[PDB]
Amino acid sequence: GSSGSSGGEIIEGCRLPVLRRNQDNEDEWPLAEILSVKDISGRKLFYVHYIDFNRRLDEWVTHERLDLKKIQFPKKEAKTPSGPSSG
Repeated sequence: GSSGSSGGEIIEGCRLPVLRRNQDNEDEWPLAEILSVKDISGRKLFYVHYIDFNRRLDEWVTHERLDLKKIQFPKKEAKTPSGPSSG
């Protein structure tokens, strides 16, 4: 089963621009991929990893930075129906 939804639930793999103020201090929006989620009293935490010229960073972020409006969920398994028989 599956239906259309807007940023239903932030799962691991989701790719979205996680705000990040560089040195210059310019609200950036680099591509980041979800690694793990969390929750500390409503404060959901997500370990995103910037993907753009870099060795390795990986850092926890917040939803405010999570631009689901620019999310790019992963394409796990081919997306296709299949006449369900017997149910």
